Amino acid sequence: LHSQGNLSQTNNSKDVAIKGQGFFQVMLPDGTSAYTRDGSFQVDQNGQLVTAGGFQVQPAITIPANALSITIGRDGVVSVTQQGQAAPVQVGQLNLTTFMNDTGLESIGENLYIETQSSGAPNESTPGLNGAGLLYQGYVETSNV
Repeated sequence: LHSQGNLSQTNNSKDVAIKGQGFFQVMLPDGTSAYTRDGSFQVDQNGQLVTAGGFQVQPAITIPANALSITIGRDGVVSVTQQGQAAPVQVGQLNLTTFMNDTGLESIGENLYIETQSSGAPNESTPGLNGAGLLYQGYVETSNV
């Protein structure tokens, strides 16, 4: 496995902590894939869900421009609320990617990591299944691991 950090509650909807194994998958500015535990989410200039570093989550998730709030469930379901509408509208699925050897991941800076020969191939799964951890919106993973 890898070293889990302690989950502190911030109540910020942008913060999504991972409880257990897995990394968020993002697309680097050059088109390649990277991975991170930094669940600090955002909406880029075209409604795409991105991380704190500004990197688009992979696969792409589009947030409607009229979305009032974004909810990310423990299973990774991404939904939004819209004015006067009672039911939440699901807009995407946030996946968690696991590796055989997290130590083998290469740091590329900004809390991002990429797949290496030592890390093994990525295993993309739903949060909660196949060893992948769970997502806790409003929580941060503290670096005091």
